[PDB]
Amino acid sequence: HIKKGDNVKVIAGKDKGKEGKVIATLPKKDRVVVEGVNIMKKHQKPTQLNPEGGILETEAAIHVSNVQLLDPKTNEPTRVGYKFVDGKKVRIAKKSGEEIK
RNA sequence: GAGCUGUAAGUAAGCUUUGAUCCAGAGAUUUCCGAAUGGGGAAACCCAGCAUGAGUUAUGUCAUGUUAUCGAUAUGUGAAUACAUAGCAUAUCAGAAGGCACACCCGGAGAACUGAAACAUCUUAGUACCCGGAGGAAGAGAAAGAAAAUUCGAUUCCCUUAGUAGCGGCGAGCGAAACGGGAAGAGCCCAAACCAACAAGCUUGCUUGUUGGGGUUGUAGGACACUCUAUGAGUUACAAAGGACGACAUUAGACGAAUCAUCUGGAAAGAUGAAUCAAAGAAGGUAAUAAUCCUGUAGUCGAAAAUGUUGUCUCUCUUGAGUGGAUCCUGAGUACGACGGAGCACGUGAAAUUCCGUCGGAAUCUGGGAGGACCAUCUCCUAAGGCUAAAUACUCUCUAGUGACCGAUAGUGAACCAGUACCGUGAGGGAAAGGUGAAAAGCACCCCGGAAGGGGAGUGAAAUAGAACCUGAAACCGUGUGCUUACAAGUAGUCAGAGCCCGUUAAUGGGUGAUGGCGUGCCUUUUGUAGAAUGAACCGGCGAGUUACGAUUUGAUGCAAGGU
RNA sequence: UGAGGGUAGCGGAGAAAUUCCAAUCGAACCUGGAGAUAGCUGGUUCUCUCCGAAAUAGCUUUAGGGCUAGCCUCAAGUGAU
RNA sequence: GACAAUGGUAGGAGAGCGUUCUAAGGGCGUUGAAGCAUGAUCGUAAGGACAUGUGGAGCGCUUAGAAGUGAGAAUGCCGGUGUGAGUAGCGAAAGACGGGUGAGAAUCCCGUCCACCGAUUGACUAAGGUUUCCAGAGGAAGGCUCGUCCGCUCUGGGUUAGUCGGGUCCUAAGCUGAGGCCGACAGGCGUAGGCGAUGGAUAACAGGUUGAUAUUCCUGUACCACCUAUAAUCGUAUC
RNA sequence: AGACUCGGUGAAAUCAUAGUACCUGUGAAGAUGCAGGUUACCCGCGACAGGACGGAAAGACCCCGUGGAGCUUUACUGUAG
Ligand SMILES: [Mg+2]
Ligand SMILES: [Mg+2]
Repeated sequence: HIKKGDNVKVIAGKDKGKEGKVIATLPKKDRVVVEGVNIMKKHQKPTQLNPEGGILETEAAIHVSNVQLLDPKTNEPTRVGYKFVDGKKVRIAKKSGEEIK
């Protein structure tokens, strides 16, 4: 449904109305990671070798039914359908009709 | 069709768009113990034999291969005893054993307390235990039958007959069947009389010994006597047993319609507004309550393959009736009777029909049996050989799905890695356990401390949710404060009431109590309890007239000489 | 007195006491029939309104139990008995 | 609106509140439900609301249905907490001091003096237990107090055989048993052969060493079984 | 040696709520709790044993149950041999 490399649009969250890209999708818990969306402030272990007494800020994963794949030819995040006469499913946006990648 | 390396968190070193992980079918590997099977044993271990093979100049040491016991086909081979037979030595042999679903079924054996208000015949009960046999079901089965009509035409299971006929220290209690309505519904193979061969008789025998042909019943049917047909008919679930070609079902899987913006919020699925799809408003999750966000549902769609169910195509195999009447056949230590027991609903009773142990013991179609002792005529039926599907009883399991069923003392003993800690020499007994948050963002850094544990700062909607982690009751232990008590005899309350400190759901209010009157706790069992008669330390959970099939009366309601 | 063994519950063993057989023996322990049976004891949970008894007779393998009669209760019927 | 009735145990009759669940109609809820806590309120009784606090997502009302439908007692059953009470105990028995160690010492380690067993409270091996043994770090629990200590927790280590005790050797009591003999089934007995040491047979002794092993490891000298080369060889020798 | 004051750890049987006096009476006939009187300021610690019908074991004796069991005989009915 949603994979890494394509834009999204958060529809339901504290950081809604924000585009971005997918970083890494947890497939079992159905959670995706988008940059700049639901960022943390981790109290890191400053006895680690890397830093000197600080607070990390890495993005936190959101569930896959909070992003929605967009093709703004009519300024709209759409849903996905599947067409194939080529031996492999080419992904189709049903609300506009164009072939996306 | 892009992330994966079981719990997996944590790092390490990697693999994958030349399709990895993950899912389904089919083949490969499957150490040692176990029926244990080369011998031994205190299971999971110890000792060997004969063949081929490595190794060493050679023994020691290793790998593969086999070798249990009965049975029954075989080949030998001397039997005590000449012939020859029980013994013995070998080749083979998907032959056998044990495990179970503690369920259902059929046989062998087979109790007790209990009910009878004691108890022995009897009932509990042919039940519980135990032992043997199997099956996907098993058992019964093709009338020596029911029955009294101008009879119908195997068995099995449900409804009714009926708690009626009966049996019963005639006590307690046990308790049918046929008729009638149904679920299901097919019937067939031998033995004998006999004809033909081959090993023993001139033998007298087609009969005996073997093997093929014949032949199956009561309206009496077959040997034998005669003609008139000889290709259509098949089953391998009964009746004899050996293959292909694609239809459909199962174990992976794919597609699958339609919502946008504001208010409160940490977050929209919510209320207020406009839109839409609907053979799809079942259900679950997503930062709260979603027909339209996700996984899906109604509907279509899909098999390289391995089983499974059937259609028709082979292919195997097969004679079908009638009339006659002379002769032969139609299951023998069988049927049945006396003595002793069992079982039929029926307890030796006048006791039929059915099987067991012991002795007696038949008739042969003008025969033999039954119709509840028995006998006589009318009536149905053919005993002493065997094999048979379905309707029926179950559930350790696999897949979809339901519930006026439970919600952590509940429902399984068990939601936690349960028949596990732990108790017992042994068989055997057997509990305790669940919840951070939407997301680990699980408390960086300073400070008292040896550390625990704290208090700030920080993440978070809230840590007064910090792994003693949701809400947090009472008992019981504390710290604070308004009234009060050190001359009094108290089931601790009640009614009358000064003085003091307060100010509610606003009504002739609340807390405290100097002094006066009355007043011997609560249940349970008793003629009668303050009782020195019984029970409870306290607080919290759990903890007892229920359901079924009948009976009778009452209330309702529908019809009413008819109801159902 | 050590070590390895044998006898088992209708039964073993007993220089004999009803003695011992896994801290129990006038007949062991464990699961099953079994939720055995009990005329005998304890227990039996919400509230108000109306009426309100008996502890006697007869028979009992009966005497602290039972059945009918007596006394209470609710509804129908005769209707001053 | 008159006149009437109304103590009550066994027991008969009537009328109601409440709890979980389902069906139908209507409704509140993150501008905060259930649950819990405080209150001076309402009804003839069981019982009903409402007002602030804590709580964080589901719950009541009207009519009818169906019950695992109501707890003060059963020497009731599981869980919690008290009174007895800071009471009875602390499990035979000789300790005293100087030094270190430590946040902390009558208790731990080292030293001197003192006492106790000495046919044993000493030294080796069977039975049984199964890591306890040993060095380095620990102080929450266990130890009848304390603890720096440990038979308790974490990490890393420890058991060497031709000759000792067993097996490749033998048989007692007993056990099992090819054929066989008996028995409703299960199964009981038993001949040849097997199994079975607490017994018979059976070739190695001193000294050294580790933080933990020693007839096992290595120092010096041995011995029994087997195999291969071998020479003096004896020959129907011999097995 | 235990007890007794101090330092360390720290149980148990028992228990309806307790601010828990005596005398002669009454009473289920033996009263801390009732009636009438008399003494009695509030709270501890060491002792003793008259009472709380003191604590522990649903009397252990004796009647009762148409309860159970073991043994016994010329009780009844059976059975191994
Ligand atoms: Mg049977
Ligand atoms: Mg008293």
